[PDB]
Amino acid sequence: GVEHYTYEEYAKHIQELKDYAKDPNAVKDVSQKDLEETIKKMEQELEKIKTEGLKIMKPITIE
Amino acid sequence: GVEHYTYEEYAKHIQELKDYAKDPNAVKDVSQKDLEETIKKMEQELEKIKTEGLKIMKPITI
Repeated sequence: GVEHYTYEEYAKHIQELKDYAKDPNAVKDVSQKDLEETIKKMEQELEKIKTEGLKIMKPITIE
Repeated sequence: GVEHYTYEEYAKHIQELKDYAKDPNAVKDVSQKDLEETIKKMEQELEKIKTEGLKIMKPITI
């Protein structure tokens, strides 16, 4: 199986990204509007995990 | 911070995962078959970086 997020894990990931976007010293390779748009898209995907069983591939770490 | 992978960076990340899968005595909560299936899905996403401009966000850090 492809490693994928749980609703709880993805909700936490989204909150970490929301908190980071508000850090005055946040480093981003996209505009503030693009990041807010991406967070909106992730919130729609989060609800699809609950309502459609959407499998959002989870990153794998090597350590 | 918020950064997206380049094709080269993601290709390197996939190779580092392939190298990891070769020492089964790994320290992760992923089975060998789930790791192989996950790497297959990542190879499809790698091609989308080149053919569709897919933006894959890197883990958020420092």
